[PDB]
Amino acid sequence: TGNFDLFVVGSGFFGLTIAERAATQLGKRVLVIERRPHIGGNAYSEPEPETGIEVHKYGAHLFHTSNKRVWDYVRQFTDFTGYQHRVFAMHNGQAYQFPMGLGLVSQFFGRYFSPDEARALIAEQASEIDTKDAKNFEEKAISLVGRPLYEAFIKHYTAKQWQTDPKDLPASNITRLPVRYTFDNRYFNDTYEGLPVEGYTKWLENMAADERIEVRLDTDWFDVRDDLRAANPDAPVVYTGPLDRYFDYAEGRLGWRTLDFELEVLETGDFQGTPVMNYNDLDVPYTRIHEFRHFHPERTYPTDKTVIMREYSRFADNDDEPYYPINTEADRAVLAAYRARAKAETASAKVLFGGRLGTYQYLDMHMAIASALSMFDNVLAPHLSEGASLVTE
Amino acid sequence: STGNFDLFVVGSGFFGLTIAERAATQLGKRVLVIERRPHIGGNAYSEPEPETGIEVHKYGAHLFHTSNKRVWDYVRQFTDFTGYQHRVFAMHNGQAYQFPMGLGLVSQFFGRYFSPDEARALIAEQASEIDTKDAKNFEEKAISLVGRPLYEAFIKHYTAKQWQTDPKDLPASNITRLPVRYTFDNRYFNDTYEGLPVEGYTKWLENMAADERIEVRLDTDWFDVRDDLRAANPDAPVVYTGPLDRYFDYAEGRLGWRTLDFELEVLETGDFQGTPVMNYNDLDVPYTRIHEFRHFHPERTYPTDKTVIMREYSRFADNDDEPYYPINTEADRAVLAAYRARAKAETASAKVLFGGRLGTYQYLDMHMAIASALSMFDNVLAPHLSEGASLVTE
Ligand SMILES: Cc1cc2nc3c(=O)[nH]c(=O)nc-3n(C[C@H](O)[C@H](O)[C@H](O)COP(=O)(O)OP(=O)(O)OC[C@H]3O[C@@H](n4cnc5c(N)ncnc54)[C@H](O)[C@@H]3O)c2cc1C
Ligand SMILES: Cc1cc2nc3c(=O)[nH]c(=O)nc-3n(C[C@H](O)[C@H](O)[C@H](O)COP(=O)(O)OP(=O)(O)OC[C@H]3O[C@@H](n4cnc5c(N)ncnc54)[C@H](O)[C@@H]3O)c2cc1C
Ligand SMILES: O=c1ccn([C@@H]2O[C@H](COP(=O)(O)OP(=O)(O)O)[C@@H](O)[C@H]2O)c(=O)[nH]1
Ligand SMILES: O=c1ccn([C@@H]2O[C@H](COP(=O)(O)OP(=O)(O)O)[C@@H](O)[C@H]2O)c(=O)[nH]1
Repeated sequence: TGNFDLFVVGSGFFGLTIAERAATQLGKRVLVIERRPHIGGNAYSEPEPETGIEVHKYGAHLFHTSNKRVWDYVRQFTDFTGYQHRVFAMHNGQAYQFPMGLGLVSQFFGRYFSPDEARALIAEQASEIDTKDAKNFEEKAISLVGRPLYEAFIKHYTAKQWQTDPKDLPASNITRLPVRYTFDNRYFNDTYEGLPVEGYTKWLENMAADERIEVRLDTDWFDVRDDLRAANPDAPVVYTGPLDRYFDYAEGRLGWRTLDFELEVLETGDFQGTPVMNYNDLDVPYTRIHEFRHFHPERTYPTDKTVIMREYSRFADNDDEPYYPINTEADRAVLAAYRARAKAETASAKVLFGGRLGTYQYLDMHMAIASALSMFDNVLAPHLSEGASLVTE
Repeated sequence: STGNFDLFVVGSGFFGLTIAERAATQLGKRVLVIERRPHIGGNAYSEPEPETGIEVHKYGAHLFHTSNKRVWDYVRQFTDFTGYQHRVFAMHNGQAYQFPMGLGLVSQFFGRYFSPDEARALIAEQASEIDTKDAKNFEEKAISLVGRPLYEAFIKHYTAKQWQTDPKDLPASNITRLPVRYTFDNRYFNDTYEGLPVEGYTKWLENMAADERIEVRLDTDWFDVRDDLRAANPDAPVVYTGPLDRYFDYAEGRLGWRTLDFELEVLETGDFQGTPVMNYNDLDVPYTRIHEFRHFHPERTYPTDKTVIMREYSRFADNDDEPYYPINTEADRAVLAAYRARAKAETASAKVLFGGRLGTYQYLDMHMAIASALSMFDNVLAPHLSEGASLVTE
């Protein structure tokens, strides 16, 4: 079919940022090809039929950023609530303040530690390694929170989530979490955050709203690309699906994690009194439980029912959609081969690669969007509007 | 010009300055604000601690919050607000507790996680020890509401320190100030809008007094200057926000108030307690709370190696003390009744209105004081100033 100026594979925040930018800022005709039956990638939301409560289909999505560029951009498509994310950690039958801060320290060690007292305590317990010298997840984690807290709140959660030796996981995984010596327990440390007032799916649909954008759901790129590109040969492609799958796993399989969920409607108005409860112990199969009513107190939610979602992690087999890049040293070697294939495909077939799946990177929503805005301004727009090379100067 | 005052306002706290600003800017009236202290703002006055430069509140820590959008929109004319949300922690038997009482405190104190339903059931059954109807005092009523363990831990001795009044003889609404939750929400206030003034309270207050039609007299006692000022401006009403009993020479007796003492101290550490306010719920320390002011403004560049803290002590307001909180004994409410009659008669004969915390013997938060002043303005003072309407009501 035609006519299109640009193809985008995948309708997550990366793909839709590209589509919206090309359509509105250049007046380009965009075709977005989505294999799932819905838009939005893993950020897709939908109502639970019984309660009418909006659920994040793939587990809680919390938006946060310190990038004002991004904040201004996304506010063109949605309003945000004043929500600030806080997570509690269940360990040995007790709910703990989390992440690292004077709350967690005083609870776990059984009495109040002042900022200076806590700094001294953790410094002793972390002394087996300095943070600068840390070379993997386990080392970095211990260097920041100390061995006792590492063993209680990090080690077993990480084992459930990754089922991978912590000495072979990336150090940057732990630096996602704030590390504090105050009573501050905000899960993020960014300037801006909140939840979309009308929900994620509305926000995503608003990004795809321009008349120059066409979205085709339930369509696999690899089934339709040859005839699509033949009819529109000038159009480049932005691919946001799994990187290894694009090349038919020719350089080996990257390790990914996937998730399963159990959604349950309960006959109580409030199951756990907080949106997300982490379960840090090996004795329960799920990593955390989401209770979505707490994300939108402003809505007309029932007061005698609630929807919760248990989250279970496992390896992405060949049958599964991947959710998390694992990035072991072995993975990173396979990734290097795929990055080489990707750059070749960009030069030859005018296919760009982006997003969590397209680049095998642990990307939050705001980082995917920043990345797409950059790709559009610096690489794609000059190609589309002056015929500049996708192999940039 | 100067003088030819249309309105006298006694006191330059948030109530008085709201009145003065509204009369000036909305009605074009000339206002004289008479203030006995050497600065405006009443107890909300802020200033920098000299050694650290950190902005402190010498008359007590002040946290702004409101659920009234009209009040919010009004105060934002004079200041911007940070995104600060107040949280308080409670020190008991050497441990820091999440506070106010919610799933955090419940889980910490009772030693395991309680779900919303489990916590509701727990509190209900412990509270069942005493029937609220049969409660003979503060202690029994507190127990009948939250149960004996929570009462004996976080309310009993803290209440004893701050009021030194029989808990059975204190207003029930006092505890209503704290939100009560079966969630993990520990945001101290329940109000829609809050934050700290970006340039501090004193700048906010100065902006309220900025209109050229407002003249302010500092270091001036209304009772020293009123006769000749009113003789020169006989038509001008008076909005009095000083002490109600002092106004009438304590003729009906003296109203009971609590006062606070403060000890400001600069410490050679960048962070003393990692949070703005720590309550001390136990009898083994004499102060009720410690404030650490750097945490009121994280957005500012404060010293990395010093901090200013302020210990708070509560006692009876003796004759030379500043009154902070009304005690409201039955003898007090009776004394108040007599003064309320005096006040109404004075409104009728002398065109004096009584307002604010001191003027009405009523504790008032800032947002309450501002709302009260806006209401007085709309219903009583502005129609009087604009149309000659009567100041007499109810
Ligand atoms: C469990 C989970 C929790 C998360 N929580 C947060 C959070 O709290 N805060 C935050 O900021 N971010 C969070 N994220 C990240 C977020 O979901 C996205 O990864 C982020 O928005 C990046 O989007 P993306 O477009 O790069 O990838 P995706 O959202 O995965 O979109 C890629 C799209 O490509 C589609 N696709 C794949 N192959 C094909 C094909 N052959 N043909 C057509 N379409 C194809 C896919 O169906 C998918 O829709 C979470 C992610 C996951 C998995
Ligand atoms: C320790 C303390 C802590 C507080 N903490 C908070 C808080 O966290 N959040 C919040 O919202 N509110 C708080 N408040 C309330 C806050 O101070 C309000 O702004 C205040 O109640 C406003 O009411 P007001 O203007 O009538 O009182 P005031 O602020 O007391 O002003 C009355 C003024 O009248 C002056 N005056 C009295 N007699 C005379 C006289 N004869 N002649 C001339 N002038 C006179 C006084 O000097 C004073 O300046 C606190 C109050 C106190 C005392
Ligand atoms: O209670 C927790 C939370 C996080 N993590 C570790 O920190 C990483 C990042 O945590 P995040 O909360 O960012 O994970 P996501 O929500 O992206 O799955 C996890 O993969 C774990 O390895 C942990 O060990 N315990
Ligand atoms: O840890 C606390 C905090 C408050 N209160 C009671 O609740 C009242 C209201 O507390 P607030 O924090 O509102 O007091 P303020 O800041 O006005 O002095 C206090 O007077 C006490 O009687 C208590 O018993 N324990």
